Amino acid sequence: MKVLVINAGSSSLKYQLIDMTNESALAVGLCERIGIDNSIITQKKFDGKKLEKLTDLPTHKDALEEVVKALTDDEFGVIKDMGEINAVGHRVVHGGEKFTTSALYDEGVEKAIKDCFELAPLHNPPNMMGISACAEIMPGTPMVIVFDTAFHQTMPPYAYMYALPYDLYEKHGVRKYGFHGTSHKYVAERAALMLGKPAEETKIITCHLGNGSSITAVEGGKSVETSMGFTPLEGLAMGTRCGSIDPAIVPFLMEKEGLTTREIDTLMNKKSGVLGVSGLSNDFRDLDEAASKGNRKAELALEIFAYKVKKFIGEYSAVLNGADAVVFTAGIGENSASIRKRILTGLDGIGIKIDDEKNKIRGQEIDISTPDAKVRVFVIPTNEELAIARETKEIVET
Amino acid sequence: MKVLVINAGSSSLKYQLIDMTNESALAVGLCERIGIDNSIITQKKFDGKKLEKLTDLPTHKDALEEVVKALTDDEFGVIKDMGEINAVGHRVVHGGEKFTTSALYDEGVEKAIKDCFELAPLHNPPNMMGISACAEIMPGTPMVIVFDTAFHQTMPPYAYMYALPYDLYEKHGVRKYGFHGTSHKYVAERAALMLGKPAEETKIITCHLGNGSSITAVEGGKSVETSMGFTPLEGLAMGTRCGSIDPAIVPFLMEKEGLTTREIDTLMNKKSGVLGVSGLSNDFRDLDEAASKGNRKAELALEIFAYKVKKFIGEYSAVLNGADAVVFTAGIGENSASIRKRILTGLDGIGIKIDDEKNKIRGQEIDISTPDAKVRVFVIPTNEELAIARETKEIVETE
Ligand SMILES: Nc1ncnc2c1ncn2[C@@H]1O[C@H](COP(=O)(O)OP(=O)(O)O)[C@@H](O)[C@@H]1O
Ligand SMILES: Nc1ncnc2c1ncn2[C@@H]1O[C@H](COP(=O)(O)OP(=O)(O)O)[C@@H](O)[C@H]1O
Repeated sequence: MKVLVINAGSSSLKYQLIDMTNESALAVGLCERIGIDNSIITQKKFDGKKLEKLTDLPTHKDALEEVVKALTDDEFGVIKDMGEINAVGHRVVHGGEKFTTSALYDEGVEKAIKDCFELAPLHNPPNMMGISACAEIMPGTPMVIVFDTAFHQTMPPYAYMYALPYDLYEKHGVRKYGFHGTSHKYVAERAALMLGKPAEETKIITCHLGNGSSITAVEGGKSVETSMGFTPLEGLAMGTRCGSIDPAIVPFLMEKEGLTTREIDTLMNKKSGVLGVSGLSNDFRDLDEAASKGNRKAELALEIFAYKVKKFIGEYSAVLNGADAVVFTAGIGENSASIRKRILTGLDGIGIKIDDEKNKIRGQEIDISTPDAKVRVFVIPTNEELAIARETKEIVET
Repeated sequence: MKVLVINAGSSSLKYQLIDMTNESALAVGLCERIGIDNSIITQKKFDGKKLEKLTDLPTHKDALEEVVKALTDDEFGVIKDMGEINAVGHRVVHGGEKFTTSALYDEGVEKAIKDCFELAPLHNPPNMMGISACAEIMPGTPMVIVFDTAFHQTMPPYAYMYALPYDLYEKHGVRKYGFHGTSHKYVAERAALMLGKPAEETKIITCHLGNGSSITAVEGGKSVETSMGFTPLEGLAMGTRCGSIDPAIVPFLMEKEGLTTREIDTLMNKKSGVLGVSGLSNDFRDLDEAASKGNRKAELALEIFAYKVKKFIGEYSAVLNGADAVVFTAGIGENSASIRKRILTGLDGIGIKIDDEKNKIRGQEIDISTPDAKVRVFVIPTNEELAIARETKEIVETE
């Protein structure tokens, strides 16, 4: 099979054509300035052959037509007919809640995706401009919609429920949903491999550390617990998010600062995290340097961040009654041996130990734990497009 | 010296006259339905004598007057007159960052307590009513105040700091405070003893499960982290407290129902917890009964509670890098073998096992963990009163 993973944008359209027989990215491209002028489409064939074309792209519908022209090119393409694409994937975050499985996008899925709109204080809704374009260009083609919150639908009631009046979950659907589902599920499957055992007999703690970070407890290959909840705000302190602070602080600030419902929300999701603590930046590579340069704020901010992730490794250690391995992925988890150490140091009491040398290695699936460590600690890079591809396949297959 | 410890609530008043000389508790009482119907005071003497008086108690002032009477009863009492009460130790949950240590009562302390009301709406207000009633019945008696936040004052910056705009820390003093200190500290000392090791060489997980629940990670007899934060709402789910939910739920709920900051606050501190889930009550005993009799809401309520305390045990295990013991105390943790069984089940992976039989034992300091368990699990009754008593004596004695 061959899957085309799409990713709609404001005025762009990223794509990948993956051959699922070897999970090889045959081609990779990106459309830009869609609707705007000076439109361009850039493609890169696996065998080192980039192609650029300056054709105006009025609508993503047209842009998608060019993506096909690029794949079909015999000199810079990788497929003769458009009929070689038997599946298309699209990742969805908000509007995805309440979906236990990846839908095969039919007439009843737009509404479903259009329902979780206002529902939950979610910013940028599902950019459908790039999804509806498939129904046109290639109708007789399977289109799967991957949900970043579906992976956590296996969580038990005593976990996704809040100790709040039951009518809230019943009247507004207030429950813990979780995110980074595709990333968490991908590395999970990977970890099980490196453990040399069936995913069914493995207890893994997956750590997605990026601008928005999230931890998940993976038992027998299913999400049983996750750090985020109703919204991505719950959980670890991250780039600009506050995380799980004292709920009472929310209304407190609103009164002491004469704020609005929207002002407090912005401050927790945009003006907080390491950005608000360091007062310097939300980007970690920057905070890391500032820190080593003697910057108190930055340093403090990094201590909070690592500390919270550490606390979570422990919290999920209980939730899973013993953890076989811990996985670190995403931007921070993959390139920062610095923060990985801050996090993993001082956990030998719970079976965690890391080989400072293997830890230095960057970008590579490696087991940075010591050989005597009771718990393995893997560093697995997340391949999103490939994850969306595996999913679309699983659906189209079954 | 004989100290009188007060623990006032919105309609109750737990008192206890302790004789600091030999440190023996003379009498223990409890006033209920203060301000409501069928007000009632109860007292138990050191020899088992129980008194009960059914009289109207409109204000705490009245209740306290009746306490003096109950304490000076001819046969069921312990003192001949109010004068034998040398000092009064009062409990106060929040003192602000302006008062993080026990101190003699004066207009300054009173001001601070009155201002921290918004930081402890369920407690400070009622605690103040006690200090007040106390100033009206025994104006000539010294009063020392002990704060629930003192014990956690040793938490490191990377723990009491929230990941919010730093100026909010300097501007409104927002940081984690923690509560139930007096309790956490006591049972911690006891855990060291049961371990037969010097406090400075221990790592304990103290769990105070009661109307209000909180867990603390004590390292070397020092509070390093606690479940509650700025106010007593953060942390575990409670009788009527939601605990640490998703902050983003506050603005959402507020807009979805045009709730006001005052309202949403009331919903989080009074309508949530196991009360909100079960839709039945905040009493863990009633919930325990209802659950077993087929009540799902109550069933789920206790499930959610036991699960939350479980995770913290796991959380603070990473904080202490291997805990030496997990200590259970307070209303629930002391008496509910039931709830404890829910919490401790399925933790052998992190080295925790319990002897289901020893776990049935009532209120007694007993180690309910298997002899081979890598982690001890003591069931230690709390003694907030002797603690406050000692504090009171110290402050007053030392001028
Ligand atoms: N035998 C018991 N079984 C179950 N829960 C109990 C029991 N005894 C006490 N509790 C729990 O403790 C709560 C009150 O404890 P706490 O807050 O420490 O106050 P108090 O000073 O009255 O003990 C009760 O609402 C809840 O049921
Ligand atoms: N070498 C590094 N040192 C520190 N932080 C890094 C490093 N590499 C990546 N990061 C983190 O990853 C982020 C990358 O953002 P992005 O590519 O969108 O991925 P993510 O979703 O993981 O954040 C950077 O802002 C930084 O926070």
